[PDB]
Amino acid sequence: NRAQKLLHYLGHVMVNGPTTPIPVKASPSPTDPVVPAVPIGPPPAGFRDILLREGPEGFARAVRNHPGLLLMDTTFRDAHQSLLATRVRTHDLKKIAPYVAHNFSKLFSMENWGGATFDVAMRFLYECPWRRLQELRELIPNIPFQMLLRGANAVGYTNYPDNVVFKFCEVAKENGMDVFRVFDSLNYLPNMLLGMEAAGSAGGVVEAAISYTGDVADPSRTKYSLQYYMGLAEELVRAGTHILCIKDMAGLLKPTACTMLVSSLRDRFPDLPLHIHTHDTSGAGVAAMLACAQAGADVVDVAADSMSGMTSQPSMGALVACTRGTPLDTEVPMERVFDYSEYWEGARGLYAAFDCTATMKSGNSDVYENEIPGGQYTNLHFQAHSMGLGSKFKEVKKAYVEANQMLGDLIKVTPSSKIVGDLAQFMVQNGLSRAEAEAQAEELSFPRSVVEFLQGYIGVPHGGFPEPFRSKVLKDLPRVEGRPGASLPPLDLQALEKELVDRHGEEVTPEDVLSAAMYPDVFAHFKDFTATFGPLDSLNTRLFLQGPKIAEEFEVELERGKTLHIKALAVSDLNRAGQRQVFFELNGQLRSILVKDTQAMKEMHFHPKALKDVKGQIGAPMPGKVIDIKVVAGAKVAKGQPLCVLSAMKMETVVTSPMEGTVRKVHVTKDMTLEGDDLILEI
Amino acid sequence: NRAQKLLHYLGHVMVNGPTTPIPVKASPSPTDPVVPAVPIGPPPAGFRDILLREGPEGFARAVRNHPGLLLMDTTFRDAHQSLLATRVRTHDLKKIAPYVAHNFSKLFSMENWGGATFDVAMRFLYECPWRRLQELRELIPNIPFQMLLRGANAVGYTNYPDNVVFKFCEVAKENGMDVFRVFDSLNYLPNMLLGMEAAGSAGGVVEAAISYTGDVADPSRTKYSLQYYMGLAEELVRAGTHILCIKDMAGLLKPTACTMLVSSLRDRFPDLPLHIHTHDTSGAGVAAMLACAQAGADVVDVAADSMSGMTSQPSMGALVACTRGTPLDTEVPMERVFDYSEYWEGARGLYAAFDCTATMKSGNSDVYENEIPGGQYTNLHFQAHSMGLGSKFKEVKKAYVEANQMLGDLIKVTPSSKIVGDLAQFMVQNGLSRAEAEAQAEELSFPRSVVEFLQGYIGVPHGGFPEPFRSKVLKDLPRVEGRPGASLPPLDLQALEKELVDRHGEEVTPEDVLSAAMYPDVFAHFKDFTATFGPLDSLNTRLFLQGPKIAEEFEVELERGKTLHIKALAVSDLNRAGQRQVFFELNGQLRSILVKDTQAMKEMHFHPKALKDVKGQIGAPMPGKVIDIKVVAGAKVAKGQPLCVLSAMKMETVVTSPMEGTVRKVHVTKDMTLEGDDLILEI
Amino acid sequence: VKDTQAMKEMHFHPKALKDVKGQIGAPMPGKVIDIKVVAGAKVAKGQPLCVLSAMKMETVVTSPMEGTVRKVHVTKDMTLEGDDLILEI
Ligand SMILES: *C(=O)CCCC[C@@H]1SC[C@@H]2NC(=O)N[C@@H]21
Ligand SMILES: *C(=O)CCCC[C@@H]1SC[C@@H]2NC(=O)N[C@@H]21
Repeated sequence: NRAQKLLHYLGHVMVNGPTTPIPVKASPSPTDPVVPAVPIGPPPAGFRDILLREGPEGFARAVRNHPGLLLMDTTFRDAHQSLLATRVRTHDLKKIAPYVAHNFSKLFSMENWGGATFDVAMRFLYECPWRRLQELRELIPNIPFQMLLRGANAVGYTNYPDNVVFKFCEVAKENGMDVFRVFDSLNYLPNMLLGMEAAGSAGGVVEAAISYTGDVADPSRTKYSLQYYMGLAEELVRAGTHILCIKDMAGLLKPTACTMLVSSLRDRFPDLPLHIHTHDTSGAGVAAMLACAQAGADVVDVAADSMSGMTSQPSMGALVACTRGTPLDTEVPMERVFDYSEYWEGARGLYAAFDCTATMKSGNSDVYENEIPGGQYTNLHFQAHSMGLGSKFKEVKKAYVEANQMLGDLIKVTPSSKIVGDLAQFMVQNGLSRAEAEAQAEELSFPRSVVEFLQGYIGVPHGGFPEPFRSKVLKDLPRVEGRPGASLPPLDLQALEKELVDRHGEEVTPEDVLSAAMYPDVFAHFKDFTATFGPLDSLNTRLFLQGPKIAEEFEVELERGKTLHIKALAVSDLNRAGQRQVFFELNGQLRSILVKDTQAMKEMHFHPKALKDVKGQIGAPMPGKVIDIKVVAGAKVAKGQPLCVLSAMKMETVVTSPMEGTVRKVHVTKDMTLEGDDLILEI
Repeated sequence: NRAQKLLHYLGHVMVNGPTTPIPVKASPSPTDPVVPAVPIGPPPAGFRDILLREGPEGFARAVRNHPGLLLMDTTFRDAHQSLLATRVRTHDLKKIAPYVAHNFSKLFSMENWGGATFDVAMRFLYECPWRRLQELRELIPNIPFQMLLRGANAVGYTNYPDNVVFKFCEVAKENGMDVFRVFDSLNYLPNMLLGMEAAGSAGGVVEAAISYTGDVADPSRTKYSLQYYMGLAEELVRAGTHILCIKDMAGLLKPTACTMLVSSLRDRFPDLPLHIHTHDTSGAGVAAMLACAQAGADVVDVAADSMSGMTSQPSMGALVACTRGTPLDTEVPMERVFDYSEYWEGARGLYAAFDCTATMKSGNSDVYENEIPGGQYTNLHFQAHSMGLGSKFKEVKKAYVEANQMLGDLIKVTPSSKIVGDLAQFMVQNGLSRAEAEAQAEELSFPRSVVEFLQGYIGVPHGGFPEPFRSKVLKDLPRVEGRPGASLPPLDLQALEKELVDRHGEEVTPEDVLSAAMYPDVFAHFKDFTATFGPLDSLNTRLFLQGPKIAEEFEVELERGKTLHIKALAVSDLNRAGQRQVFFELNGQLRSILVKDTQAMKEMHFHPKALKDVKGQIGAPMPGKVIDIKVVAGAKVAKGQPLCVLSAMKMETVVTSPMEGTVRKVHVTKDMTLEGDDLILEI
Repeated sequence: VKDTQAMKEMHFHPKALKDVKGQIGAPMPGKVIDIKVVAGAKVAKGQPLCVLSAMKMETVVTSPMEGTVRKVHVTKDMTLEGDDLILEI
């Protein structure tokens, strides 16, 4: 009963379309991604060998004592979150993972988990994220792995109790995660210290990421000054971080600001490794990374050349070529870069339904005025499409700016940007301005994320909440102040394990109860879907998003040894219950799949009958047209008296009543062409 | 008889499709480009005022004594040649020209003519290029104009005699061109001096552009060394150039090479303005331009942010933002940049049939190994599509590299890149390798551009031709050595004016005879097309490329005052001659257009008859099937003897001959189901 | 079950077979614009025979060796493909 669920999925996708929401109506390309040649044998030695040999402090001293620029690949997580709405599957990553393991041994790390990959992998792709992590950990053994962990937000959207995040880092380090980049939205310091403690006690390398916004080189803006970042970095180094990081999530770091900030961090902490992360939204990413690498940055984040650009990271080939021959040489050969970007061009062609290039064709300097991050940009375009706002995204960006100013000049990264984007979609859908919605603040019903933020369930912003808005929206809802994670009670995780073993099965693991603690309803619907259709992980992307075509024999190997040569021969028409039939040739023998179509129902309405059991139910003895009614609705009549007269083709009849009674209502109007045995009078 | 030609064009585009070749099957977007608000009144003062007030040497001293970086916009010429196969029309440029005139007064110049715009404007767009030049010269009066002129190649593909290029620069300066950027493909010095003399004697500013290739920072490559560029620049300054320029047409300038070359040119010539032109193909354009502006470059080339990126120039917003607050401040406000790029995003949506983003979604570092320029990239993809090679463009790029090495390491820019691309398409279409085609060099038939190059009709490459290849391909064809333009006789231009006035009309101007000297057959076919369908310049792009839709009233104003409200009501089916009929509502009254469909013909073939006038033409008296022939082809028979027997539905007949004669041939085979009165025997 | 109508629809120009050097075919598609040979005489190698034009490209056909021109297989302005025969020789 394994190929039957797969054929049910394939027929359901053929007849009804894909169960994924599709924002751009397009098909996957017929061209396959070209995987290059990989030398057979064990891969080279990398930085994970020195990590497992001498710990995180020796890893930090090795990355600090490396002559030249080090790179981190973000193609597996942040490139397709910025460009393809986080929709790239584990199949296309596993096809290129041995090439990366053989040829990119000199990388610092590789971000391939965390962010929005958790929620999208369970929600839209029907995959387990721990399964992707384990598969790529077997495939790439020589390069350290890196995950993007929020403060007390783990991989969710709100603050969690401490035991859940500690257990989350414990199990993620158990599965294979090496480097943990911990950041917070509002730069709220105890949430950062909590996330750093949870990441450090699990045994992993800690990368304390400071969220950057504004401009430190512009003295006109004084809220997030250079001294603010210097004090934040001083306290984060005082908590025992191993690598400091600057997360510029919108792409706002300019070369002068880069030189100023990295030189301040280098002459304040002379032996601490600096990592810079930026997006190339404004079009100045490679220039900013060259400014950082000359100012004293150690690791910078890149992506493959076909998977970089618009809202993504800077390009790997441009960073390799722009440092060739310099003292900052990365000594990576450019031909391996060419083959890797060749693969990702072929693989990006498969995801044309979620692609950024259907709307945005080049960069945009207006990110200097709306400050939207890139992953949020593509996921926000999808979310605005799925709520009817799919043709008003410029107004969503304008209300984005308005909602940033209205909520008190927040630092927008994931959670806070999700709050500002929810408020922007609310202000677009209800036509409200800034002052127009602050005047009606005590009347309107803001969404759960905005009201939950104004309560303070994610933390406290810099300079405090907007207190007139917080007084007008929150009437008497509880304002839990201080730290949200030090107030909420710990979830009994063995109770949740006991709650989940009696619903799905007995292969429920701690990874599953962490998936259900982070997302209860998404894990429930994911488990129901994978009960119905089974492991759709090992399908290719054209098969997953499009199904097969007629008379084209395709090969599916679900598990080890179990191979299936499947043809799709015909699709019938609809049955009595609105169901179609699909005909397959599975392993050479004919099989049949019955799938419910989803559009051919809910089309019926007509006039009711005249029920014969009651003599006071006067109906039409013959069809035609009501030409005159002789009764007043409310009086009573005798039997034999005329009530209504009807006419048909050369025929006219007068309706008589069979007995007495009070005329309740005249059910028929004037000149209503009714059928036979249809009710004209209730009596 | 003016609206009738327009309606004939609109019906021809509706029924038959557009007469333009369409490489990507897609439609223009229903969204219109959003033109911003323009303040009413005269535009500000720019650099053309100081140009017209004190000449080119005062203009050169004003651009040399400007504190800060100056920008040149390339959105009108080089952006859409790099990205949209030079297909942007004058309508979409005229819609934004007053905004540029009001808001971008501090520009150096604006490249809006030359390059591939001449050939494409006559050939695929049915426009006069002088008409575009005159329209934009009325619309933008405050900014100097810039054109890209080849050496002795004017705006063509081969060397021309001196009088034609001198007359070309004379008439272009007469029409409104201010700055002339003169470059040569092989860096052949007398062609450069000829083009500089023709541009300088007309009265315009001379920008001597050195074509860059390779890497001056890499000492392993020694052919185009730094001293080679220094000697070339020394001789070009010795000929009296006003502004020097570095044309990096493939995007190969790195920041270290930029700093080295611009600092060498600045400490060799301390008062000469330097202009740098680059493409952003590798992804390091903004970094290279910041390196040039800090090294001492005066003007750099940018484009609008939605019209920059992949094979185009660096982005205007990134250059404005990355120099904000520095001593290199451009003092351009970013909001005007946002509105300009907003317009060009809306306008780029209209050209989806020619867009780069259908195949290439991001940059490419492989330009470091194939060295293809960007305008050539998009036009070469179109040319490979129109010769059946549309699905083998990676092989075209591989043979590009092979043909570069095979022809002796050329500098690839326009003419030479057209030669290398023609050779690459030839080697792809005939399966040849490099040594495999050099072994068969004396056998094969190379195209006219390759053989014409090996003769030396464009000039002499650096280090000489490949002499085994030049000996094997050229058997005894004339090798005109020295300068090609000092050998060819001058064209009698009054004779060509007399040749063209007796064919089209009496509104033939010197601009038209220069168009016919540069392109005879393209101007002839263009004049026939504009005789048939008239001035299609004032149509919008959706109307030009797609036609109208049914029951959607569209407004066309061809000329001053003459306005037309046109509806399209119906299209009939085909007539006897294969023609359809289109029904329009022109100005409120019903009109009819008869257009020839182009596919519903050339479908007929069957067996010939048996002609009755000759008694020796024995045919079938009734249909059926030949079941047996009783004659030997070659002998003669008597009348009454059986020849063939035929059978039909319950009927069988024996064929007798009417008279004697020699059986020439048995025209029917065995069991051929033939009709009645169809020939069975010639006799 | 065999359908009975969806067959007997194919015809086009024949190829130029590569095994014989006297089988001169089109190295690139386009349009025959001029033929420089008389059908019946013989030519030397390197002499022009036919000229063809495509999208911004024009090529002159040369013969690889000698031999008698049997027949000019292509007519005037016949838009033919690549590797399609123009001369039997
Ligand atoms: C669900 O659609 C996955 C994406 C949800 C929003 C994601 S979470 C990370 C990015 N930041 C943000 O505010 N939105 C993006
Ligand atoms: C015709 O299709 C116009 C484009 C023809 C080739 C053009 S000319 C300028 C560019 N350089 C080059 O070699 N090809 C492009």
